[PDB]
Amino acid sequence: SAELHLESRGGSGTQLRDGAKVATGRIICREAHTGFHVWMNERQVDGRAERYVVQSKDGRHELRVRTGGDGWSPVKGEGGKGVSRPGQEEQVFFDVMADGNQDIAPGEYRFSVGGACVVPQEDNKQGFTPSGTTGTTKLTVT
Repeated sequence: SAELHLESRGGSGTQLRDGAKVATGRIICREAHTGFHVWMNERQVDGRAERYVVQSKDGRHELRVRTGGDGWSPVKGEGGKGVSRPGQEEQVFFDVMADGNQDIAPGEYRFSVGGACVVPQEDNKQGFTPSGTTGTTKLTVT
């Protein structure tokens, strides 16, 4: 069972404060593990999976974000990004703190979530589900 749904209470171009988030989705689990695994799908900076600067949709601006590193834990997540915080938890809605500080250049940004919650590892016996949820979240700036 999984349910990754983002929600941007604020559109965009409203002058992003150095941190002020935007999209706070939520992950849901129910299996043996110690972490929630989520992503943004917006490539990656340096190579972490936690706090990582995302780009827009018209390739001309970046929209900083914070989430997989509030207090989460860096986990081996396909596609560079992907970190987990306590997961065994039934569900944790993670907020994405836009590390702005001034104003986020006009245009549109697209952010795709995907908090699987489960992390496959070298185990004796167990099924197979290496896909994890998927979600969108675009910031319309004008």
